[PDB]
Amino acid sequence: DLADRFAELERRYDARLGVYVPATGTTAAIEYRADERFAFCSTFKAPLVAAVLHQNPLTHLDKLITYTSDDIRSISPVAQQHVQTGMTIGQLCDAAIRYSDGTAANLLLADLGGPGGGTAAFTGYLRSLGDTVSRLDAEAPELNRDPPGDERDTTTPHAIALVLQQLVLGNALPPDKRALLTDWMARNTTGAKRIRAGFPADWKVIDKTGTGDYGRANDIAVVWSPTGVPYVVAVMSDRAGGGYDAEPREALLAEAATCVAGVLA
Ligand SMILES: *C(=O)[C@](NC(=O)c1ccccc1)(OC)[C@@H]1N=C(C(=O)O)C(=C)CS1
Repeated sequence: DLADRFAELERRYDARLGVYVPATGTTAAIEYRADERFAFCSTFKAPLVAAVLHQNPLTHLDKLITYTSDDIRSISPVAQQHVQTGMTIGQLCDAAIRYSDGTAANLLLADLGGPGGGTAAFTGYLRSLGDTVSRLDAEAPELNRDPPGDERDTTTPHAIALVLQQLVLGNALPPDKRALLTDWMARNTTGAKRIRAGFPADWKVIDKTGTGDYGRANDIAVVWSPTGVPYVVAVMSDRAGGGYDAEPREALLAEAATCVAGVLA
């Protein structure tokens, strides 16, 4: 029944949709193509910032990172404007989450160490949380310039939602670090037309979005009902038949979020 509605959405948008909301004490898990792989795009930036927080002392946030104009490979609304000053690990965190800054992310990986510019260390951090499915192989970008059917740089709605659940609602991070991550996602500036648009205004929403080629659009959120009940919502889509230059349908993610809201309501 729910599946049928999701399918209609799939038809209505010429897209592939993947949805997952973890089960709770009173609601069954919601799932559509929950175990199929979808490109991370920038959604990794969120558990990345938790990788960075887990590993180091709070104090580490103040550490200044220096980079050059050639380090700027991808959309960098913030890092582009600070080549002269550089940014603390804290300002990098903030921008990788709230503005989806491609360079801020590229830096924070590095700051994680080891082969793959940091991607092994990052996939290392996912594993540590029980996620054996997801994998980040490449750096920003290219991460969103893979072919449909390529398993590098992918995750599932299932896998990312359980991760996000531990970060924000669970015990993955000490409380101090927990509120840093959560507060940064609550003030995300890139998601107003996604999960957040599909839910009544009186539900609180935090999230981190992802966008890529082949009409890739993702959104991962934690929502709070008017009464304070939290749920984790993972919504992912691509439109492979439109090819590389296919356009991401944001209204797909907003609608699927409305279907989800009605079922949680
Ligand atoms: C996230 O994926 C992001 N953008 C891209 O990767 C990207 C988008 C479009 C074309 C090429 C690459 O950086 C990885 C940032 N996040 C968003 C977002 O909506 O959350 C973007 C829309 C683009 S920048």
